[PDB]
Amino acid sequence: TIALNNVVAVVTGAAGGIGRELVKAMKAANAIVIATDMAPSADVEGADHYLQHDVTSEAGWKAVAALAQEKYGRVDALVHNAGISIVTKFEDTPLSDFHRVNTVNVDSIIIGTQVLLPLLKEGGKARAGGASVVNFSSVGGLRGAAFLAAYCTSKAAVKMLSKCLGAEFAALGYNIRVNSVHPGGIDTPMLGSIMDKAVELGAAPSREVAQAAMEMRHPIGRMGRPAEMGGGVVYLCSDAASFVTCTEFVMDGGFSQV
Amino acid sequence: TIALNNVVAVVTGAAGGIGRELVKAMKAANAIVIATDMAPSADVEGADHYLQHDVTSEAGWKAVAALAQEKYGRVDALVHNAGISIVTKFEDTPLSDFHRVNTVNVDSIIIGTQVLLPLLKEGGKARAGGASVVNFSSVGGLRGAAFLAAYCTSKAAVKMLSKCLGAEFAALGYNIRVNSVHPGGIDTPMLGSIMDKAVELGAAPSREVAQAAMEMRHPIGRMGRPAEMGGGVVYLCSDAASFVTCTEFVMDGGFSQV
Amino acid sequence: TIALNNVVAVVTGAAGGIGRELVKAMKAANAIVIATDMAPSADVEGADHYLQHDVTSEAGWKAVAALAQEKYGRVDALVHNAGISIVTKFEDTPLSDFHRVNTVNVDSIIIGTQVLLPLLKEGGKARAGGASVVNFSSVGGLRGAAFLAAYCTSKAAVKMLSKCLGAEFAALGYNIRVNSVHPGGIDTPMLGSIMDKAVELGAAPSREVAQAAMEMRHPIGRMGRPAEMGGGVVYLCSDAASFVTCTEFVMDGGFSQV
Amino acid sequence: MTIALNNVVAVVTGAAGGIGRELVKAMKAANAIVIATDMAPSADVEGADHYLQHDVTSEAGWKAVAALAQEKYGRVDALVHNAGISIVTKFEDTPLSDFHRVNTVNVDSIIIGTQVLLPLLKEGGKARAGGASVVNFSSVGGLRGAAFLAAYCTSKAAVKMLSKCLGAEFAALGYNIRVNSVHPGGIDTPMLGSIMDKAVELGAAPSREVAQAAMEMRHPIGRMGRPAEMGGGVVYLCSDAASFVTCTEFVMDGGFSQV
Amino acid sequence: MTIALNNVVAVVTGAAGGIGRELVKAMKAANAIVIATDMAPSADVEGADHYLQHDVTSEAGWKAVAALAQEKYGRVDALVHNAGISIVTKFEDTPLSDFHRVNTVNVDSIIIGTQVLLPLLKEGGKARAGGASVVNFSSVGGLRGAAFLAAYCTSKAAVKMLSKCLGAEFAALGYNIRVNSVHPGGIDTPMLGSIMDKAVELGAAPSREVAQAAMEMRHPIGRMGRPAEMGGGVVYLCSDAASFVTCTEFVMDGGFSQV
Amino acid sequence: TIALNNVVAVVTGAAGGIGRELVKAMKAANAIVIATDMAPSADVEGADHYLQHDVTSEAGWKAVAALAQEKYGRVDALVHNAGISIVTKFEDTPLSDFHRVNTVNVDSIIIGTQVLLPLLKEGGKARAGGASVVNFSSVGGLRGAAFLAAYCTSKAAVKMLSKCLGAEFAALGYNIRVNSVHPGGIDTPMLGSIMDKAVELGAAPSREVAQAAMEMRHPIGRMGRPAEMGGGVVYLCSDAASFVTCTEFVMDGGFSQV
Ligand SMILES: NC(=O)c1ccc[n+]([C@@H]2O[C@H](COP(=O)([O-])OP(=O)(O)OC[C@H]3O[C@@H](n4cnc5c(N)ncnc54)[C@H](O)[C@@H]3O)[C@@H](O)[C@H]2O)c1
Ligand SMILES: NC(=O)c1ccc[n+]([C@@H]2O[C@H](COP(=O)([O-])OP(=O)(O)OC[C@H]3O[C@@H](n4cnc5c(N)ncnc54)[C@H](O)[C@@H]3O)[C@@H](O)[C@H]2O)c1
Ligand SMILES: NC(=O)c1ccc[n+]([C@@H]2O[C@H](COP(=O)([O-])OP(=O)(O)OC[C@H]3O[C@@H](n4cnc5c(N)ncnc54)[C@H](O)[C@@H]3O)[C@@H](O)[C@H]2O)c1
Ligand SMILES: NC(=O)c1ccc[n+]([C@@H]2O[C@H](COP(=O)([O-])OP(=O)(O)OC[C@H]3O[C@@H](n4cnc5c(N)ncnc54)[C@H](O)[C@@H]3O)[C@@H](O)[C@H]2O)c1
Ligand SMILES: NC(=O)c1ccc[n+]([C@@H]2O[C@H](COP(=O)([O-])OP(=O)(O)OC[C@H]3O[C@@H](n4cnc5c(N)ncnc54)[C@H](O)[C@@H]3O)[C@@H](O)[C@H]2O)c1
Ligand SMILES: NC(=O)c1ccc[n+]([C@@H]2O[C@H](COP(=O)([O-])OP(=O)(O)OC[C@H]3O[C@@H](n4cnc5c(N)ncnc54)[C@H](O)[C@@H]3O)[C@@H](O)[C@H]2O)c1
Repeated sequence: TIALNNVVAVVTGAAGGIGRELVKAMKAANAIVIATDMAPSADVEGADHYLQHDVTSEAGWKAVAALAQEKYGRVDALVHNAGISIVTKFEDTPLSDFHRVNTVNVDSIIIGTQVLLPLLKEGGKARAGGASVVNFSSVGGLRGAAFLAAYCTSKAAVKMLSKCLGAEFAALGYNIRVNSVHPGGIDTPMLGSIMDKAVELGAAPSREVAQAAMEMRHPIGRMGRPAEMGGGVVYLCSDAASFVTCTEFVMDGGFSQV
Repeated sequence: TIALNNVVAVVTGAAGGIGRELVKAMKAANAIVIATDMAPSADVEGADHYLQHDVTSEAGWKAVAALAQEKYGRVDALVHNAGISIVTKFEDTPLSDFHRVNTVNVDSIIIGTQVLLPLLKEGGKARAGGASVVNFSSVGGLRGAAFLAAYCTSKAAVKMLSKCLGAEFAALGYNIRVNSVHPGGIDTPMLGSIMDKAVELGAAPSREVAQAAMEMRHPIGRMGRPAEMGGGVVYLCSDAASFVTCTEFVMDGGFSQV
Repeated sequence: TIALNNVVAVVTGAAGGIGRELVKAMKAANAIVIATDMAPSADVEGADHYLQHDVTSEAGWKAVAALAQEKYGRVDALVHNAGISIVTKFEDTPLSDFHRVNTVNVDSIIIGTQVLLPLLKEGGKARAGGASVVNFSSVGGLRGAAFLAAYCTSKAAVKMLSKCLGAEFAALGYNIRVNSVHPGGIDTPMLGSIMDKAVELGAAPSREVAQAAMEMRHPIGRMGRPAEMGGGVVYLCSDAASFVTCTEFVMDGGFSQV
Repeated sequence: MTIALNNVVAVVTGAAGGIGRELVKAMKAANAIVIATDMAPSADVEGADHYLQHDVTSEAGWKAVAALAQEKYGRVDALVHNAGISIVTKFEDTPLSDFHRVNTVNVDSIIIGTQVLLPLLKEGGKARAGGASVVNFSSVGGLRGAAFLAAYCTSKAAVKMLSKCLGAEFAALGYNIRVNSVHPGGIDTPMLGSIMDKAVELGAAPSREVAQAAMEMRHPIGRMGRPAEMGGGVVYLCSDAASFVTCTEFVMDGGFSQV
Repeated sequence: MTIALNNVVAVVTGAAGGIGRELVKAMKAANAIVIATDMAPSADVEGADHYLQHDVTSEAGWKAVAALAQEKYGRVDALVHNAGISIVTKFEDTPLSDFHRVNTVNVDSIIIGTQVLLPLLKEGGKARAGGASVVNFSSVGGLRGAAFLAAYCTSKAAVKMLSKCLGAEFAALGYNIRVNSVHPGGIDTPMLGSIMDKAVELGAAPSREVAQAAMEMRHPIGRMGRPAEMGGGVVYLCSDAASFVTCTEFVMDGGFSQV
Repeated sequence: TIALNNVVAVVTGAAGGIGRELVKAMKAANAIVIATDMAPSADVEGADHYLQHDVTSEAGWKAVAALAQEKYGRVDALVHNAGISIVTKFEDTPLSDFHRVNTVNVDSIIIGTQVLLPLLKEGGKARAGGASVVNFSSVGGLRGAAFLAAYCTSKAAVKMLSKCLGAEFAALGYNIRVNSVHPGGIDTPMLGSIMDKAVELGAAPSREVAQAAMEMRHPIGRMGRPAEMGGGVVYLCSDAASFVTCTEFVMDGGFSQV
């Protein structure tokens, strides 16, 4: 069946709403989890290790690589879950706001995957199914939205980078699977901020009309819970997903398909 | 834990290449499996029941509903895996060949889902995550191909029917998730026949050049194995996929994404 | 530039809301237009010929082929614009309602293209850019919707048949381009009926709430006008579109992309 | 001609390139007034009413384009972001600065240029019921990934999504500005030439002849596109005939993305 | 489809000669990739994608052809053995070494060349359902004897029979390689010119005008052929349209052999 | 290339296995095709005209001449493809069976060529390469066979008549090329009947042993397909064959040469 026995996993943004549930779900499937986030310390349920880690910092990633190299000699699963959102009027958005969103959401994947590539190649030799890189995109990487230009653009970049790396790592014989995950509206502080900033921009009349509109756009009729992201990430990280690479893995309550 | 504890599952085309692996995988996750196919009897490893079942027959589906109703009182998971393929020159394809492919690949889902809907509504009350309907489409439902007009058209119909039923069942409050599965080239008798018929048509120079070309179109660089379909179907049927409806679930080695 | 000089065009459903505007637009670009519909006679502005034509009838299509063969010796452009819609509850929809929608929307393209294929091959020799087959799909062929299972399934079939025929006709050297057109909500009797039947079904509270909801789902903020379909069809039929085949040509005010 | 650009003031970037020259010819043939821009200090661009030296990465360069359009016409009806670059690289040997260089030319060009020309595009939006038209050059590479094209493909997917967001935002704010992405397949230009050669040097393809034949066969139509085959599509998107077309992926790829 | 050589990698020997130049033009016009070879260190062969210096009697020369085809394309779809010589002699004054010289160019060329290119032709056999195509230049002289042409006629009959044997053998071994012989009549080239002049010097003919008229009258069509009239036949044999043609005598002789 | 631009072509036995493929191939090379056979009507793809035509009837040939004269003023290509076979014991074959085979296979060419000669002379003026007469002989016109005395004798007569007419038309300055075509075993109803009658005669043990024996006599190792006759006939009819007259054009998979 679907398990992560003898899987050494790195999860970024691990102290966030989705991140904490990914760590719990992956531990429950018997993974060894290195959890990382911006805080100098955190109590992340299911983590075997916590590291302070700015995903924009090559030095931060080298510290993750050093701990994994010393303690395990490989990385089997890399979950790029760290990200930010802004809600802005395009004409009032300086180029530096696009660049800040790009640095956290996309450069994180480029720097992190380059630094951990030797360790992922070892993951590729440890399991016939391959090492697994899971990149957090969004339904915002599939469908546009007014006032989300910077966020949506970065999440479409994440999606396409996933396809290119899946194809490249397979062509070079590294046995590393790369997939993008596309959550719908998930009940976390990030969705909260986006909704509030939508109201202050005057995109929505009130926070109640905004919430009801967003809920109704999902065919399933509600926001997702962070725990509903866990199974999908466990599946992609497992040998059960040995024929899954370059894929858009959608967990959006039907949002993108209507 | 991605599991199918207390899940009553119906799997059609269960004696086929993928079907046998679906039954094994679902039993291994603790499902009760009603396996069905065209043969009057079959030894399907992991099946609790086997029924002779032509998926084009309303009477055949009523016999499946009667056994499930009598023995369990619900259906938690319905896997529409039965399907056929033809390879033909469009101009030499009579309308009756399109209709034959449509009857097995699409009408099966319409008739079967209508007949089992009362039992799926009971599945919807038995699990918070919902009853799960899994429709076998294809990468051929996403991307066209010369000489596969009848097959590809039917698999695109399967894909869109999945989106419509997911949205409709959610709007009516039935708590039934509906998803389409899109396998790439999977090593089964069906792929074998398609490749041989492609050679006889003169679409491919030889069966060796056809095989190498098809393998190279997959970024992962090979055909899939039937067992590689099992985990994905178990995930979609489980409560772990409670936020997954109307979705294209792709298991294609990256075929569709390059 | 974009023109249809010396283009012999067949347009089905030519007496409908979009059809009449397609005939006007194509005449204005200097096409010779054979207009066809169900009525025994019609005054279709811009038509050089009108034929009574049931697109579900092989005999009806042979009569179109005979007139084109006798008067011009080729067909340069074939616009499959004839189509119907129903709005229904899936569980109350007999298989015969799916079949009726399939026969008009899909079998029309299969029968018509097979019957006109010799004449389209002559179109393929008359213009370097190729003969052009334009199939009317829908945003309903791209995105699912509650209560539109029969319609959406048929329009996804139209879309995929277009991809397969584009690829097949190119592989066989016929120089015939095939593309699908995907209108959003266009202000015609068909959209009118769908909205009214949605009210009678109880899918929408009132015809005013339905209209406002459908308008708001389009980023552009309104229904399309039938005339807004004309330029796109003229483009696809012209030599300006010589590198366009197998394509989804979307005219939906942004509907599918948010 | 019934699809036309009468009284359309058009800005076309990368106008001296393979596709750009054909866009200018096609748009002039549909009666547009064309401001052509590229990196060269001077160029003879057939159909251009004006040529400006213009680095699309420069806010100051864009302000000079805005000043000429403002002074001579008082509006911009059509903005074609056609300037772009490609690189072909091994991901693990690609410094972050190479991703940033590709992003700056292919994406920041659209952000800076559209911000600077927004007042003039708003005037375009008042001049035609159909709206001002912004046409962003993405790629089939913005729809489908490819080994060794990580930096290029990522930038072209960003272009595609930015197009959808701006189409939706400009409509929500009532500016009457249509925004669409164009997705060419393999078009016979120096850019496709360089990509194929660099693919050989990287050892992605055995020879330049096997690479060319493989790329041609991936297109159902069975050949590369010619630059002229991009012209009609861009004319259509810029015209009032496309008044119901915004946020759209406009594909001119010989069927590449659909098989 | 029709008769075409799309994605056909073709080797043509004696490509700088009268017939050879027309074969290269005709095969390029049908969209073949043509590797042209002849004795000159360089030549301007219209329609050739590559020219190689190549003595068809040299195993090393053939290995250089195989290396270029292997490196650039990975297969050979069509091999046209067009290189040949003629002599006109009195049998009793013809040393064994003159027979051997004609045999080496006209026959050993086909044996050495086909053996060296066989791995590449097997790949041609996998690339097309119709098969790789080997086209051997025989002659009406390989069908009908003639006074004073003993060395030439003997070599051209050997070419004809080798073609039948290789067609049958390659089919029995499952290689999917078609082999056919081509039998031109009198074609207006330097070779026909020399044969006629040497016939006069030998005292076979009174004058070059009486020789020409006699040879023309032997052809029912009433004239010599033009080199361009060989092109279509070779294109046909090299194409998938000839998928049921192997071991065959393909005659282009104005009726010479049939009266 | 090799093409039939502005070529007016008459093809007899055009509704048969090879004949239908000849018409398709010749239309694909841009010929104007007058297709003829014994049925009062037929749908022959690529035919510009169909005529009911018994090739043994001078009156039937005059009707072909009248249509060509009225509509085009010339014939550029004449394909004598109509023929029959019998399989018999010589000693049980009455003289009238030899005469019936001679009338269809040989007298057809004599009558047809005499009646169309004025129109063929005009074709000789219309193209430098000449009018082209293509006579269907057989490998049976080159090599004898037990039980095929009547058929083989007629096909050798066809072959020699071709040589004589090629030489005579050139001597008289008409610019009309005449060639014989020699198919091997081609997969058509005619080969089917010959094989079955070979079994009934007791020439072969079974229809499977007969088929395998006949296939093995062809060096290429199989029967030909009717489509494999097309390119050869197009070549002979084209200006590319301007130096080809009196010739045996063999399409026999090597049958005659081992
Ligand atoms: N919540 C949703 O509706 C939703 C929808 C689509 C996609 N996503 C994606 O899911 C992922 C997780 O989002 P979430 O809802 O859990 O949000 P969250 O903000 O709750 O968690 C994100 C975490 O990322 C961390 N982080 C931010 N910048 C960092 C940096 N430079 N270095 C290291 N860590 C950094 C934050 O500290 C935070 O703990 C993100 O990539 C987000 O874009 C979420
Ligand atoms: N194998 C591939 O490469 C591939 C690719 C994409 C899609 N698929 C789909 O996956 C599913 C399983 O395919 P597979 O590869 O195992 O093929 P398979 O032929 O091995 O199995 C299909 C089964 O369907 C059964 N079946 C056919 N018609 C039926 C009918 N009328 N009633 C009941 N049963 C019927 C057959 O008996 C067979 O057991 C199919 O829907 C197929 O189209 C497979
Ligand atoms: N109007 C929209 O909102 C919308 C949206 C998506 C796509 N479309 C598609 O665009 C096309 C044009 O639709 P419209 O809006 O003009 O609808 P319409 O009903 O105004 O026109 C459709 C025409 O089809 C004809 N028709 C129906 N069945 C026929 C048959 N069997 N044989 C021949 N003619 C037949 C009708 O007589 C009518 O003239 C259709 O294919 C439709 O599905 C329209
Ligand atoms: N040719 C293809 O196959 C292909 C495929 C898909 C997409 N595209 C896209 O189409 C567009 C046209 O490309 P092309 O094929 O004509 O290539 P090209 O290189 O011939 O033209 C691109 C032009 O952009 C200009 N340019 C580059 N950087 C610039 C800068 N900083 N400031 C101003 N001008 C700058 C160059 O000077 C050049 O003239 C590009 O966006 C390209 O990415 C091309
Ligand atoms: N011209 C005729 O009447 C006639 C008749 C029947 C057969 N053919 C045959 O057609 C073919 C072409 O003849 P053509 O008339 O064009 O003659 P040609 O002399 O014009 O050309 C023959 C070519 O072969 C080349 N060649 C000779 N020895 C060679 C060697 N050792 N290695 C490589 N190249 C070598 C010559 O340099 C020349 O370019 C020959 O095989 C000839 O025998 C010609
Ligand atoms: N098929 C083989 O194996 C083979 C081998 C050698 C040569 N051939 C020759 O090829 C040609 C085509 O044969 P096929 O295999 O297509 O057979 P076929 O029987 O399918 O076609 C022959 C056609 O000739 C027509 N015909 C017969 N008598 C006629 C008459 N009196 N007037 C007009 N039409 C008449 C028939 O109606 C038929 O349509 C014939 O000349 C045949 O002898 C066939």
